[PDB]
Amino acid sequence: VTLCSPTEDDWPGMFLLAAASFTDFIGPESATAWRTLVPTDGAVVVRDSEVVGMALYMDLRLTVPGEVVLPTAGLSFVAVAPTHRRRGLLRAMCAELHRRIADSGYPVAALHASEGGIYGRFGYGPATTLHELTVDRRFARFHADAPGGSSVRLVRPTEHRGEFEAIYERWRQQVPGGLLRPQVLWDELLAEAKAAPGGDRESFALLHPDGYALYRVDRTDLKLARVSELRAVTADAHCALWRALIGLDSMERISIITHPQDPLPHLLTDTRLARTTWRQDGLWLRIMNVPAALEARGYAHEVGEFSTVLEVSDGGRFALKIGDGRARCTPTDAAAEIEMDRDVLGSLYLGAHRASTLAAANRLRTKDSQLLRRLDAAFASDVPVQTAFEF
Amino acid sequence: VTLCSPTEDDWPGMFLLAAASFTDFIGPESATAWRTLVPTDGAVVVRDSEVVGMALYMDLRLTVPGEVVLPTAGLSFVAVAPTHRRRGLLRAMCAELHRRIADSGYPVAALHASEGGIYGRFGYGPATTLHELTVDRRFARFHADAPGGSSVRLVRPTEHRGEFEAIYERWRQQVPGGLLRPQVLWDELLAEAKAAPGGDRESFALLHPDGYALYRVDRTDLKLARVSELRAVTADAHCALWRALIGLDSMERISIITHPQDPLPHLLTDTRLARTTWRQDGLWLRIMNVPAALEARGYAHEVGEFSTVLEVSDGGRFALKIGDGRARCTPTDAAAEIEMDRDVLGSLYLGAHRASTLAAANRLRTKDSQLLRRLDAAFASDVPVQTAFEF
Amino acid sequence: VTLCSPTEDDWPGMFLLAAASFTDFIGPESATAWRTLVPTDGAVVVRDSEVVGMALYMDLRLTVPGEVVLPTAGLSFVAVAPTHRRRGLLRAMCAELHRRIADSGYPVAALHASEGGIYGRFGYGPATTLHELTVDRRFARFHADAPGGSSVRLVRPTEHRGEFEAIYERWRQQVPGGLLRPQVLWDELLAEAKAAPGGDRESFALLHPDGYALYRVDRTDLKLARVSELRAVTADAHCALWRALIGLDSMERISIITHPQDPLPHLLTDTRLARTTWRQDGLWLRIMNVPAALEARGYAHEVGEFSTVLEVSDGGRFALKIGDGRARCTPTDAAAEIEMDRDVLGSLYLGAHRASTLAAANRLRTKDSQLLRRLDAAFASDVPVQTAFEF
Amino acid sequence: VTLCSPTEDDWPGMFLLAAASFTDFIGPESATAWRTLVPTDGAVVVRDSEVVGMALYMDLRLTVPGEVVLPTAGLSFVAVAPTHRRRGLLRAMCAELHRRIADSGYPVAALHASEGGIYGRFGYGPATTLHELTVDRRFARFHADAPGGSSVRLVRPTEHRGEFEAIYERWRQQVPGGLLRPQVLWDELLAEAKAAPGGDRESFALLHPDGYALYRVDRTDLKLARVSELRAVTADAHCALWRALIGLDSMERISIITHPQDPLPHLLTDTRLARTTWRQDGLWLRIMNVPAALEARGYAHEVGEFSTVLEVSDGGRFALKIGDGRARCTPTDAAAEIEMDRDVLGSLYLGAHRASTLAAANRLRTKDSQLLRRLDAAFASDVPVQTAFEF
Amino acid sequence: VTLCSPTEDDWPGMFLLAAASFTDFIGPESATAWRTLVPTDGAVVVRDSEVVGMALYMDLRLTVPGEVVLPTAGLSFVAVAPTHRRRGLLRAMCAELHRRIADSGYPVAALHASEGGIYGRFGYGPATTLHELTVDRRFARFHADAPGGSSVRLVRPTEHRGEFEAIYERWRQQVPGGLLRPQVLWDELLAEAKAAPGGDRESFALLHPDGYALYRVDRTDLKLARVSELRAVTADAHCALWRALIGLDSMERISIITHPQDPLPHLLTDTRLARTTWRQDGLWLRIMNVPAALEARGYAHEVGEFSTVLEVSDGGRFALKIGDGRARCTPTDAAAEIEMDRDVLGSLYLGAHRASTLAAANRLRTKDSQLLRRLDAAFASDVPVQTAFEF
Ligand SMILES: N=C(N)N/N=C/c1ccc(Cl)cc1
Ligand SMILES: N=C(N)N/N=C/c1ccc(Cl)cc1
Ligand SMILES: N=C(N)N/N=C/c1ccc(Cl)cc1
Ligand SMILES: N=C(N)N/N=C/c1ccc(Cl)cc1
Ligand SMILES: N=C(N)N/N=C/c1ccc(Cl)cc1
Repeated sequence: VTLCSPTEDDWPGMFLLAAASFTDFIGPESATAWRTLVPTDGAVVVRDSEVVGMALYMDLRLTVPGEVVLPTAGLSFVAVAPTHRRRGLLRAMCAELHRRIADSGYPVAALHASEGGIYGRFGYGPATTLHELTVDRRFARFHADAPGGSSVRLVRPTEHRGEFEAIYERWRQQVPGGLLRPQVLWDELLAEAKAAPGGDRESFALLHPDGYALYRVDRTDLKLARVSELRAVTADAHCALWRALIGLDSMERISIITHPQDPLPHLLTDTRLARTTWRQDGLWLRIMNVPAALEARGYAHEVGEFSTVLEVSDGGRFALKIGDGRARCTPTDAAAEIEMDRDVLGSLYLGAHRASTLAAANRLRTKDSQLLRRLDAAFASDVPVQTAFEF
Repeated sequence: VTLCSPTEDDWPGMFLLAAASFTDFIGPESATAWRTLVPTDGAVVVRDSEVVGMALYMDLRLTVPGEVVLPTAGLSFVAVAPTHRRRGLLRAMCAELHRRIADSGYPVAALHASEGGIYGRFGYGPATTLHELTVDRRFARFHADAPGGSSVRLVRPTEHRGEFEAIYERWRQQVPGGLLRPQVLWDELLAEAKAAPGGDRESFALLHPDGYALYRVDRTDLKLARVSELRAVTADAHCALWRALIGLDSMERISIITHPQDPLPHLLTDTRLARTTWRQDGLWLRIMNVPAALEARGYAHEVGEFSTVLEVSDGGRFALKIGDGRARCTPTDAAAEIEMDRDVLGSLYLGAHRASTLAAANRLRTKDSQLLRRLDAAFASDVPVQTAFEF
Repeated sequence: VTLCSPTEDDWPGMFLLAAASFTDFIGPESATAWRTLVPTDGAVVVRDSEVVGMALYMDLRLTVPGEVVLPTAGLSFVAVAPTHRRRGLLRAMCAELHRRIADSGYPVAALHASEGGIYGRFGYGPATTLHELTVDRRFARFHADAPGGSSVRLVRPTEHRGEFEAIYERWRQQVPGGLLRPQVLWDELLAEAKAAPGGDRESFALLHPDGYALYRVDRTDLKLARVSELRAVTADAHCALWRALIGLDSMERISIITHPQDPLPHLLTDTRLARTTWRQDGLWLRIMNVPAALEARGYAHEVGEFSTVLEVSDGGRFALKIGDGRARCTPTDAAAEIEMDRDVLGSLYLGAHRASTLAAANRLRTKDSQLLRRLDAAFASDVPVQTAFEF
Repeated sequence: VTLCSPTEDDWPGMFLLAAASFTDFIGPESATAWRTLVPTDGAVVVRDSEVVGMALYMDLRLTVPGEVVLPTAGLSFVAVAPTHRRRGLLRAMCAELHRRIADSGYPVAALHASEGGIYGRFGYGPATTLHELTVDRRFARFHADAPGGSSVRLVRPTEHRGEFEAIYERWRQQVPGGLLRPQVLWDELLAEAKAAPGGDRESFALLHPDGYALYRVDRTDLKLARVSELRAVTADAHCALWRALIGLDSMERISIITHPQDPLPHLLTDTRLARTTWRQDGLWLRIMNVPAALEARGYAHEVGEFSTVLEVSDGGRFALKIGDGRARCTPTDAAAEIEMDRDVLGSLYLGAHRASTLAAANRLRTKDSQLLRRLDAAFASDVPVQTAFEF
Repeated sequence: VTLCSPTEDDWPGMFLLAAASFTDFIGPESATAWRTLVPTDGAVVVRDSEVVGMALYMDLRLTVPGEVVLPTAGLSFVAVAPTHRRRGLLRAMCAELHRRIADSGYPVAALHASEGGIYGRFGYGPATTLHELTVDRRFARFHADAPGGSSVRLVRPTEHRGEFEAIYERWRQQVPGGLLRPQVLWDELLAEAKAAPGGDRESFALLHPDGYALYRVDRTDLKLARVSELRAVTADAHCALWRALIGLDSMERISIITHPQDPLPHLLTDTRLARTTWRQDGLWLRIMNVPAALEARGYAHEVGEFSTVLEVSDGGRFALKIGDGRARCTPTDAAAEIEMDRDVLGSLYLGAHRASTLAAANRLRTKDSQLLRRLDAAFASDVPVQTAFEF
């Protein structure tokens, strides 16, 4: 077996492995569109003749707390042939891509995990949380304080692409976890909005000046509407879109994959009607360069200036000073006051997990509880961390 | 219909209404034990001859952030006869008890809600969050950093009451949401630990010096262990108890009703194995006296001294100054900078809900986003808010 | 918002609202075929630019007891945008169409209800009952008295359209609830008989000289045959068709949506094998002109001549004389002996509901129990009321 | 009604009856391919004008113990119209085909039964056993003794037809129950390997020099892989293919329809992981000529030479001498020592059922238990009996 | 931790561990009855004070092919505390008991496995197969050849103990897998025949001179009868009991845990009605003394005298000569012709698994296929191997 960047001849072998590895495999036409986001030298294959392993990264733009946009390597299309398990192919492919990603100057890498047990050992920590809410809309009544209660319009998605793009572009710059969505991914999204024979039903859009929702009736449960995407840049837009969705009088239930701080439950007289039916890790982060990443993000202005020494396991030791919402992170050989594996740092980085929660599991070690409270407060995000789209 | 404090003659009528209203009705013997927590004048009934409505409160001790214990009126045993719906009996009973509770000098009242849509209009806000985790323990592997890995012992609950009481007493003083558990409730708890013919199976305990877990196999799902209660006063105890529970090799799944900040997922190599299968409002709070409650709790030392004017709808207007983890809350007629209904204040009070989340739903109105960030940070609890026991 | 008859430009907006409102939306091609049954001025839309509401009626021919055929306005394609709920659009559209229907000279209007709680307040009463029977055909044995036991032929529906049309035309003239089925609806029916990729399986027909049955295997339950339509003009045809359906030896169960008086159960040695698995209101009637409707239908010859005074709430007061199977219904200011809302009259009109049953619910008020027995007997239909097809 | 060989004009009527009788009806194009295996005079129809009944046989080659290949008449496409049940059409069609099959010189006939209760009375006995194994591959660990542990390759079925054909041809000559698979059935098999809109997903192949496996993800259960076919000519190939299938890391379960003696369970440390989820009769045999069939197959060399008298009910009486793995079977009027119906002989013939098991049900009568042990041992197959493909 | 034989003081600790380890724990009274089958020094415990591990064996009598009864050590009541997993307690307890069992002169040990993956590494091989048949008795029709068709009587189990004991005693001496059932186990069995509040329903018996069946209606499925035990010493008794069970006209289905060679399916016109709904390893055997065990059992008289050299991994090497249904097994240092682990020998020993099946998984290695056929034939049992009762 040998690991190398793939030639044009390798791509049919990669699509076969893809088709056999991913049940949601988007097919060669869609794969060729996503491929435009893969830089030169962004892919590796392992051949035995035939492709027995592959992995690549895409050039992405990730919003982190403080409305800072980082260049991000988005790992994807990772597969090992069922014939070549337990031969260290994944470890070999991840090592080679991480080397290329670091040499290319990316401060962070990111992925969506097919399983929860794989990516921790390669330095990836879960950094966003997916939260499915299911609303029994037959009982849903909006609170007297709820904004609104004719600003929203029912429209065909393909006829209002420009308006969706503009709303999304405002949303992603404003929200930690936001990703730039390139033209090819808008092409792919609005192609999925069409009904398929023996497949998904037709998608409809609810369009507001400052938000949109894309939804479709479930294939088999004809009383369930699934919201594929709701992007709202104001509270008024968010409420107005939910009033319109609760107006889907032929539906019994409306489902959406959102974030833990979604205010929908508080818009209703009965907060319990917005049931949490599913929770899962969303985006995973590997901090490639600790000082670059720590200095790039904004921090909470509320916590007072403090200094400490952070040691990342096989990742370096730093004098970390945080004050006025900014961090300075410099090399030191001074005694560490905080230790953690690289994956734990990825989990803290966007504000989704509390340092004190990770400390309680001993994933993060300090002998100073005041330092723990200060890390918690400083790494907290004012804007709740959200998940943009799966890649 | 007339509302009055119940005579000894009313109690058989109250037990009949109880039996018809609560499917989990604990029966007259248990009810008579709980009754010892109801003060003189703690109960109201509405008669038509027969009891058509009832409500009472118990004297409770609630731990709030800063390890401060408040006297708390715990509303319970609230029922209206199916024959007397929509005659304002609940509104009449809640008004009379709230008057008695306020005149008695309780700064807060609390309850567990049978439905989510009832108690908001009487000034109760959900203040704790129940989070059910289900672990597929056949795949569960503890992380290398996980504490431990013979400190825990498998024991009969009834033989180690004193040790459970001592651990719980340490736990409840330390944790916001903690309740003092009186002797009668320990009597009731250890009586539920026995197997019942056609009922629950036998309960077992896992006992550590600094924690315990009570669990039983599910009646019908014989591969499910349900943890009724896990109290751990150290991280070492929490991990050691979970190592023992993952050691229940005849079980496929272990379930527990915990809090959102439970560190269990981070103790495992695969965080996804600890699945969130259910979420619900736990304890509801009504702030009876805004200045007494706001001044009693501790606040985050991290946020800098700040002053504002809080107006509670039909609850008064206050100059609120927070600094050095303490609040001063005094009458003012100065212009309000923050407005909210009383229920919203109950929801912020223990740190379970963010002011900025409630603002996004317009349940909390200010024109200052800096003030919002300061409220969020100040009302945050360093110790995660937990739910003690249902009443 | 404005209500007006739709221009050709409005129809794409109407199809979008249709697609978003009706999960069974037949698509623009089918909708354009049904549209040929909508008279000039038969449709209304409410615009905000975009279509936020619509409703129309079709010209139909309804058979009522006595084999009398009434011109009937069939309301259909009624939708309000999820963005424009609770603004009285439905009430405004129903008022305008009812005005047009009454001015056009229709004695009755009719509809199929998407929900049971909407149409009562606009004067529509449920007038037919759908009764689903499921037969476990593996145990089905025909009684010795059962007619028959090679008159039926298994055929391709598209090759015997003329024979189906002729049988249906005889059936609909003979049966209360019968509707004339125009050529476009035969086009649509025999187009649904074809298998669809990821859709329904192929339909087969059982053809007798005096009856037919159309059936198909269920998409997902491959041991269930669903009879979409069985029309039999003689008892011999009905039995012969059921012998052939019980002969579907690869099926475990045969299902059909029929009427409560279907004799199938009595054709078998075990009447219990024909299980009632579902019941629902079928056709709803609004009597537009009380005297025209009451005088048009035939009445039971068995009841002796009787006279009374019927008052319809906001519908007039009439001297009603019934004798020799005919009614005379004339204006009066004499004291009412019977009162009911207009919807109740629609429910009595085809013989599906007993006056004494509606009296027991106080939907129909009289102080004379003899009058009640006479109404029951007179309004009864000798031919059981059936449902023709959904519109 | 009349029974006759079908003209070219009869075939559209036969396809209509097929479509109405077989939910898995392969359609006219596929039926026309299978039709190439039906000899002249291989089919009968019963007409009333229209086709109310049909049955045919195909020319097949069946491997029986001793690696002997018999010409075999494969009955198929048997249907009676639901309109013509209980008129003896099946009995009339089976009698006519059996006459033709016997006159043509076939020693055995065979079929796959749509139900278990039909074919016994026409002399067919179930002769192979289908055994579905479902493996929870997440727990599957191969035993230290298991062969292997990169010989298998993941490939597209349509690109390796020649290799599949060659492996199958070696397999079918070696295994009792093996059938020659003609070119048209390879055409049909590799056409089913393609994904269908609203139908089955894409098939993949695992290819070894001495075995192959064809599998696809289940349409609705996306964590289930179904192996449609695994053919292995060596133990090494069988183990290597199962290592590759257990490597389908995105699947929770792998299912296969195999035979009772499949060694898969013994390849794993936990034999229980290979769960038997389904069992059913596979191939049914009717021995057309008792002496020809008994003399054609090989017998166990282990049992010593023995002689007996076998009487088949309405099938003749024979002096049966078995020695050195060969039988001689000659006419006799000597007293019978063994009696059985013809169907019982079909059940013994390939070694799937023990004579002593059928004796215990009195399907096989002797007064000599030594004779029973000798029949059991002699009729046993060294190579386990398997099922080739459904027809 | 220390391993030692338990004192009377240890038994409450053992019952606590039992209650926490076995959901079907029979309780202290039943455990005390089973305890009478445990010899002096038959039990081991591991203490830390408290019991963290236990294992014992009972003195049993096992019937093996040739109607030979072996003294057998029945391992049971094996548990490790959930607090003491992965400390080698099981390995330590099994080593100590195996030493005692071997020194005591038992030629074999046996157990029922709670999981399939544990006992192979301690030399236990699965030796019997449990086969659940479920009959849809509404379609069940007995074949014309079926024996019988008033010999069976419906009776109360507790009134016919003597008759059950006598039938069972005849059965167990005759059948490989048979166990002597001592008086205490008859006490326990007929105590389980009584209905329990919130537990199993009442058991009934069907009694024949040469067989009995004990059955009860399922707790929750009231159309399912479960046969707990059917013992028949003649084919006539077996058929007569099944005629009576198919006569349970209020039941839809009859279920029984039987063996793979149960003739029930062949008693019916439709063999498919007896569905295999479950299969699992029953009794596991560890051959403690290879020569004693191999020489004790009878072998098939059909296979000719043959000699070979068997090597058991860490179990010795033997010259094995089999002829006239007897084996001689003597020490040798001659080259091995057959090798296998000890567990594989346990799996062959009662005739449930074929040597050629285990060879195909490479659990059994030889370079002689003739030797394999001879082992298969010789180790085969004329009487099908059955499972007596769980211990
Ligand atoms: N569609 C997704 N959820 N991820 N797809 C990512 C992808 C990236 C690169 C290639 Cl070449 C193909 C696919
Ligand atoms: N057992 C509970 N979950 N709540 N029970 C509270 C209660 C309080 C007072 C009386 Cl008199 C009876 C019951
Ligand atoms: N197919 C139905 N069940 N009802 N469809 C009625 C309809 C009537 C008019 C138009 Cl323009 C479109 C559809
Ligand atoms: N595809 C099958 N499982 N059996 N199909 C057999 C067949 C045989 C002859 C004709 Cl003409 C059509 C079909
Ligand atoms: N009831 C069973 N299935 N096995 N029980 C075996 C047992 C053996 C010894 C003791 Cl001390 C307790 C129980």
